[PDB]
Order: sequence, then C-alpha cells, then structure tokens
Amino acid sequence: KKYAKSKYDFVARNSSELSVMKDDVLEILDDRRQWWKVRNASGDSGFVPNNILDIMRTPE
Amino acid sequence: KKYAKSKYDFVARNSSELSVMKDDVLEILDDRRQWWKVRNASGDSGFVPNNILDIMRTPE
Repeated sequence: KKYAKSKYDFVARNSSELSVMKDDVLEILDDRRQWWKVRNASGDSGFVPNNILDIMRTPE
Repeated sequence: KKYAKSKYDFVARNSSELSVMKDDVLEILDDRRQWWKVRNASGDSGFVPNNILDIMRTPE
C-alpha cells in the first residue's frame, strides 16, 4: 500500500474533501491517480480524474 | 475560468466522486488541483491536495 505524510494541515471544505492534520499519515488510494476539482453545467462541483479530459481554449 | 471536455464517461463508485458523461463540459477549479484519494487511520476516505502530501518511502 501507498503512504504519504501530511506536511501541513488541511481543512476540508466539502463532504468530499478529507480534513487532515500536519504529520498525518494517509494511505493513497486509486494508485496515486490524480484528480481535479470540477464544476459541471448543473452547478454541482466534484472530483474527476484528470486522465479523462482534454483542455479547452479560445483564442480570445 | 478553466474548461475541459470529457473524452469518456466516468461512473462515480461512491459519493465522493463526480460522475461525468462523454463530451461533458466541466469548469476547472483552480488549475493545479491534482488531488489524491486518501484514507484515514480511522477508515475515513476523501480528497486531499498532493502538494501538502509527502510520499513515504524506504530510506536509503
């Protein structure tokens, strides 16, 4: 299993965020995958893997 | 304001995840989220920003 040690304190915001403490020892789930906090058209925010998307841009 | 389109679908297993449909346009909260799914020494599970998380590893 994976293990990371919190360097600082982290106050969760939403029920999907885990509030940790400095020196807290966490277990990395989902093979260290990387997620992003997103907001859908509906409004509800959430967590989605960054793996699944392609960025968008508008040349002004 | 950041935006990205979902290349694929993503079914959220639990409740701490955001389900997304193919070709779904999502807004990017912060741009460098890069969140991991971690687990508490209490059993709790959620999302935490990796920049404050130090990977534990065997010495050398």
